[PDB]
Amino acid sequence: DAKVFGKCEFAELLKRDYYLSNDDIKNWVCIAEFESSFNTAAINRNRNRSTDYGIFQINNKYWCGSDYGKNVCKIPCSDLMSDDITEALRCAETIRRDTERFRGRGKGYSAWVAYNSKCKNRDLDQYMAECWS
Repeated sequence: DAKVFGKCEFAELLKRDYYLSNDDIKNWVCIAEFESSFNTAAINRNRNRSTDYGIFQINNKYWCGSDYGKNVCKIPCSDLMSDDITEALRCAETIRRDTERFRGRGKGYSAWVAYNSKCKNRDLDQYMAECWS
């Protein structure tokens, strides 16, 4: 069985193992909830022949996979579908970094459909209250 995190378990992991800031954490937890229900083996085969991979549903058209589209994260997409989230996180931070680059300061997370609909402009301190309270 592929890893499915609890929300607070996922929050505590990003803090304990990756020393992420609260701002980073509240944003990644929210994005993971609504992209994949924190399921590391979540995968979605789209109509456009592309695939979304892992807890951050990263798309093989731009971000992973030598054989299809581009490979900006320079990683096989399988590496983003793992019990261990290191490469998922490393690649999400690159997606956030590049998006911010082209879109403008503080717009990094707008690369995610879940971010735009469920997380942007929300009080993610309230959202995290059940974990941080």
